[PDB]
Amino acid sequence: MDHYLDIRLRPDPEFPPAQLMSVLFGKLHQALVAQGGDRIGVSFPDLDESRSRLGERLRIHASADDLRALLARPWLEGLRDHLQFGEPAVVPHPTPYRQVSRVQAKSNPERLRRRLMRRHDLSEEEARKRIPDTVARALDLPFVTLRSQSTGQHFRLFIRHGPLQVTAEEGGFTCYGLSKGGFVPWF
RNA sequence: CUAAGAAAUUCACGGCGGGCUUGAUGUCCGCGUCUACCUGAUUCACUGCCGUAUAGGCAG
Repeated sequence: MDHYLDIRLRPDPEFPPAQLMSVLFGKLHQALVAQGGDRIGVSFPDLDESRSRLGERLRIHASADDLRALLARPWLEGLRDHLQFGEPAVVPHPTPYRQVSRVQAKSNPERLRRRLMRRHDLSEEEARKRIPDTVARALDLPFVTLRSQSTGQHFRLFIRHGPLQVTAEEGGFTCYGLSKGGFVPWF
């Protein structure tokens, strides 16, 4: 956790950086699924909260063995033309800590209507009256649009950075690099 | 401080009966429309699960 690897987005004359970010995030998700482990933290060094911008720089946080296992994986092939890869340097000691969390939303009422059909055996009009169409959740959070190998539907994954703390305790990490209770340093 | 200031047009009404517009007609010769383009920007806010929950989380 003491080390970090920094990825900068090369500007692209054919693609805006958002879909490049989505592609690389899917590649690192596949790399972490293949590699395993629960000590991989993500960071957005230039996250703009004014317009919910993802940013043009990426920071991944891991240990030395985890970082060399990640860079040894051949997922990096086919993406070197658009990114920078620095060195697994030690993170600065006086750094505030913040958490990253995947915030999902119930933006589609018909999914929950189908769910309550499978839970309470209600009819179509019962679910229509019980759940209006205005219950959609709109999030002013940065997001990435990806499709999964298990389910081919394209899903949107919101990423939100927590408040700055002064210390961090041990926690877990998901397959996306998002923390289920962990923290990443800010610098 | 205005060619300032003021004001009831209104009651009633049968327009109609009749009619052959028809004869004839050459539109027409000629014609280089070209050249050059990322539709796509996160544009699939989607599928399922824990929960009575629309309250609120979780899975790829």
